[PDB]
Amino acid sequence: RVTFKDVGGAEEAIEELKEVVEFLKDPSKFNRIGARMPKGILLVGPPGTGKTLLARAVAGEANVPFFHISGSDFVGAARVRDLFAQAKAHAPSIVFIDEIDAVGREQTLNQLLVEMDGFDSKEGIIVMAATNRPDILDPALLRPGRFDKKIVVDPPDMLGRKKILEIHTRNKPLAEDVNLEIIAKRTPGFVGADLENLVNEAALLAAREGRDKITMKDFEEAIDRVIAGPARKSLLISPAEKRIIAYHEAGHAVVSTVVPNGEPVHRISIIPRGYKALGYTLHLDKYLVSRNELLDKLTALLGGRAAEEVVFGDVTSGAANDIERATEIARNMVSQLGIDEEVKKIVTNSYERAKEIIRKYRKQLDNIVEILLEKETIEGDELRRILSEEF
Amino acid sequence: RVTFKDVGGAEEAIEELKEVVEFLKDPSKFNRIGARMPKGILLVGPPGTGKTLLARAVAGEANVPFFHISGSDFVGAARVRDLFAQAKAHAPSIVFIDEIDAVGREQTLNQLLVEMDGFDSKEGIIVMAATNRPDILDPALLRPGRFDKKIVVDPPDMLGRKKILEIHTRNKPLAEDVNLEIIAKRTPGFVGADLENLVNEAALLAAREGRDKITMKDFEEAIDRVIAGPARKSLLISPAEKRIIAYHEAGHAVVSTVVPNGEPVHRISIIPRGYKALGYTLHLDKYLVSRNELLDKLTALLGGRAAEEVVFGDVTSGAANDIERATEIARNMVSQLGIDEEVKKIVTNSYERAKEIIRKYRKQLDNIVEILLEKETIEGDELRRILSEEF
Ligand SMILES: Nc1ncnc2c1ncn2[C@@H]1O[C@H](COP(=O)(O)OP(=O)(O)OP(=O)(O)O)[C@@H](O)[C@H]1O
Ligand SMILES: Nc1ncnc2c1ncn2[C@@H]1O[C@H](COP(=O)(O)OP(=O)(O)OP(=O)(O)O)[C@@H](O)[C@H]1O
Ligand SMILES: [Mg+2]
Ligand SMILES: [Mg+2]
Ligand SMILES: [Zn+2]
Ligand SMILES: [Zn+2]
Repeated sequence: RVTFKDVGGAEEAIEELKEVVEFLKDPSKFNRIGARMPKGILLVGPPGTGKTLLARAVAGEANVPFFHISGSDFVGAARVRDLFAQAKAHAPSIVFIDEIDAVGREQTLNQLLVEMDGFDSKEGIIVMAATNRPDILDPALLRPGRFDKKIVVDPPDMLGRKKILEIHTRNKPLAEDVNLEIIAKRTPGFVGADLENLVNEAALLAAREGRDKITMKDFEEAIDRVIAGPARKSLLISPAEKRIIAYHEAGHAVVSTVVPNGEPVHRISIIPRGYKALGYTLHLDKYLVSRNELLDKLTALLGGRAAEEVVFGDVTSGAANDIERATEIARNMVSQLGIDEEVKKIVTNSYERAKEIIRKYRKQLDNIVEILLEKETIEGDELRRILSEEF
Repeated sequence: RVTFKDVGGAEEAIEELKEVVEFLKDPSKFNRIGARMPKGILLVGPPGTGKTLLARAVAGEANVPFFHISGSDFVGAARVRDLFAQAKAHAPSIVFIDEIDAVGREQTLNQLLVEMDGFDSKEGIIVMAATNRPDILDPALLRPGRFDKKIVVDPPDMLGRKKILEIHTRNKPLAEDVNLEIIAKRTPGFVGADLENLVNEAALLAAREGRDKITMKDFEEAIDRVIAGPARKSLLISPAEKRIIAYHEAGHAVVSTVVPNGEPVHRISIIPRGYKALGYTLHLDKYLVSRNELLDKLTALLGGRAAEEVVFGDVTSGAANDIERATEIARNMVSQLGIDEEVKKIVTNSYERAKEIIRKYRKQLDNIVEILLEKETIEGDELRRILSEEF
């Protein structure tokens, strides 16, 4: 049995799931005013971030049964039928499906659609699923009444990684020289699954020497063992890669602050945070189409690529995604504001515009990167103040 | 079962459909004087405006059966045959087809044309269809005797949005501080489908806290949830976009009032209202062709584009449609009143003429925009009076 005390660095996701817990505890409070709940919820994120652990914590916060099946184990139609029959016999319950993209061969899919339409939501039943490849799902699953809510689960930041280390060392004897805050600063790019395996390695080092406490030297030796060798499990960002990433993020923020139509900036970080930054489209944005605001949007979208070329003469895979999105926007502009030759010149002009801004404001770019390399994240209150002294 | 009491902001469309209700209740009153009814009717409008709901309200006002099929589900010929056979067995009835542009692959289309020609209109049978892409329909469907009547369904205005909110809150308990008139003023650009989803969101906020009434704070928090995030459904016009739109509409009205041949102005609004304003040609205008009236028509058609350039130095997608229509008119002028070099200079001269009027009457332009930004619409009685004090 697990609850929300076993989860670290997922504050925003836990905030959206509070409504589901209230519904499962007493459905009648929703029915008496006509509030209608969704039938399916989708969790999307990279592997090892704790999507299976979040679903089990919902069923623990409310004492309800938990029926589950894995989509990688696929007689298939008969198994789906049995799963939904059990959930109906116990009114408030949860149905969970893992690796849904594997199963959604055509007889099994049809049975699931039939089962989704054939149960009553007012009884207190809800279905959950998880995946890390949301863009290959069948469009029939996402139609209204089947799977209409989505929640994003992100990799942790420095304060999130420290919380996960504390959760998994509360039953282990530690020496007095252990500083979990220093250990967190040395593992950017780790996820919760990597951090849980690191604690086991440090305990094996102590046990093999007969000691009864884990020291600070054990933790530092375990980091090197999990990132190299014939048996490696984890990747981390090196100091050289950290510098190139910092310049890419600061290039976006500098260009936005200079163009008149640019949007406000609220956060800069080394770890990706949104669904766009994670590479998802989610099968998905202004009422009015104007020439001046579309050109300022193109210039700011190329700010990361322009800082890489003026400082390093290189190009990364993130900058290649940016150049692809820009071409799509320019193509739609030509067909609405008044062919391939025209699209190519629009993108070229915006790229030249961004490089002049980077050159003219090179001093402010350097100052921001230095702060980022030591803090790893700048938030709204501090970011707003910092941007004032510069510029 | 639904009737005309479940529909808001569609007064003009409901006025045209009253004839259809009388015909279905007693066909003999039309036959005894030789009045001949159309065989098909077409509803055209943006998605979510309630075209499917209007058809079901016609079949409820008169107690007649309602046979329907969706064109996005396309054996096809056999299904069309069955649908029309059922309708004949019950004399006064309705046949409805949704997403007709999807189905109108060639065997299905031929069967529909055969069925349209093979039923007797005097029995009390009529066919209805709906679409939001009227300009890609096959020309064979629109010939006389098949689909010869069209009705336009528009997005709602401020008073229309207030009526839809009242329809969907008549079974819900509301607090005493709720003011549906203030909520309507804060959602320009919403349609009836967006407004129905907003009421469900405000009820979920109240239920998750255990309360038994919906307060004014719930409604204001629901607006922010539906316009942003990984799960967004609606778009609204922002205060910055509102100002640019107001100047475009007032530029047309000012130029018309000054040129001697300009047409009278009856209405100005922020929401589009006609079929021309919605971007439809409808496969469709004076008996006499004169030089002076054609030049005054060109100058007034460029008044919206001229106000954008003199006040903001920008250009929108609506102004690009205007410049395209102007070129077509000038091209036809050259071939009738006495080549590409000639057309280009005619359009350039008219554009220069309109900019001088905007500069010379800048004071009256500003006064009209201020009233529009607070009322959102000026009608004939008030508009006529207002235009008198100015000028
Ligand atoms: N935030 C977290 N706090 C604590 N443990 C975590 C967290 N995230 C992941 N873990 C650990 O990750 C291990 C496995 O990850 P889990 O299966 O829960 O995630 P997942 O995203 O569903 O992964 P996968 O795609 O591999 O199935 C669990 O044992 C749990 O200990
Ligand atoms: N004027 C209105 N009054 C009340 N409800 C409305 C109105 N217009 C739309 N709706 C709501 O819109 C919802 C769906 O829209 P509907 O299918 O009737 O319109 P449509 O134009 O045919 O849409 P679509 O293109 O999506 O099929 C209905 O549940 C109805 O509640
Ligand atoms: Mg797992
Ligand atoms: Mg519909
Ligand atoms: Zn980038
Ligand atoms: Zn115009």
